Amino acid sequence: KPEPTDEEWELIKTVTEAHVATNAQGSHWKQKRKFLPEDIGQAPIVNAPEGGKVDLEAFSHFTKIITPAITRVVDFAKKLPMFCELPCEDQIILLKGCCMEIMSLRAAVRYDPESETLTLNGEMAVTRGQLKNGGLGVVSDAIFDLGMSLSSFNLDDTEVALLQAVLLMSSDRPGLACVERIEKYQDSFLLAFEHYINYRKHHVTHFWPKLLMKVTDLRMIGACHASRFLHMKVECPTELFPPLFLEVFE
Ligand SMILES: CC(C)c1cc(Oc2c(Cl)cc(CC(=O)O)cc2Cl)ccc1O
Repeated sequence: KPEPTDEEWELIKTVTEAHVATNAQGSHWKQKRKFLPEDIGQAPIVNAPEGGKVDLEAFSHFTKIITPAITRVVDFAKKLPMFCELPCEDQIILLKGCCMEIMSLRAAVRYDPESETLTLNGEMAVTRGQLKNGGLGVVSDAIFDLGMSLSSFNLDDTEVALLQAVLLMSSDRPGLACVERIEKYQDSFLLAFEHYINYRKHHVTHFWPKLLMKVTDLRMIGACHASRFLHMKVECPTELFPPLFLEVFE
């Protein structure tokens, strides 16, 4: 099992630092996180159909921190030379495509089995029901389920950073111009990722193949979020949507 080459180690240092610099982790999250009051997201009438409705109050707090979350995803990408040398038209398509896949991953790795909450933007700990009622619906469940199964993977800033790069460099997005050049960058990351996996020597058989399944989960989530955004537009007032939010998922 080949370990990373010299060139791969340099790339690895590039993504890892890119991720860390944009992951709102100056201080460990488990300490800076404030819990969103239990009241928020709580349904007063228990027997009233939930359907696909949205808690406006909860939705309100979420949109207030979604913009800085979206920006860090942009800043992360803009720290990778491979990405910056892609046409601006491709940079847009790629960002609108992986934004939620990377954000969901970033939330999932910050899952706390104790309180059973996800820490968003590195400071807001929410429960499954809060994020579910607040707008995401089933997508909330998808992310929590992912966070539950990621705990044993013990992913470091590098493994998480490489996962983001793989998600970012997806050439299957519609309208992309440099499909080949993007697919190549993705191969370069996948390769460095696997080699780094051999270097880490995790005590779990078929760790790489199990990791790739998680990558498929995030792509399913990001796509499900797309259809979910449309619904939010119907259930929630247009004034509550930040211009950055609209731009990335419109
Ligand atoms: C309810 C709606 C506004 C909404 C919330 C939402 O929750 C999140 C937020 Cl704010 C931030 C992150 C990433 C991070 O922790 O940096 C990750 C996640 Cl999952 C994602 C998409 C959405 O459309």
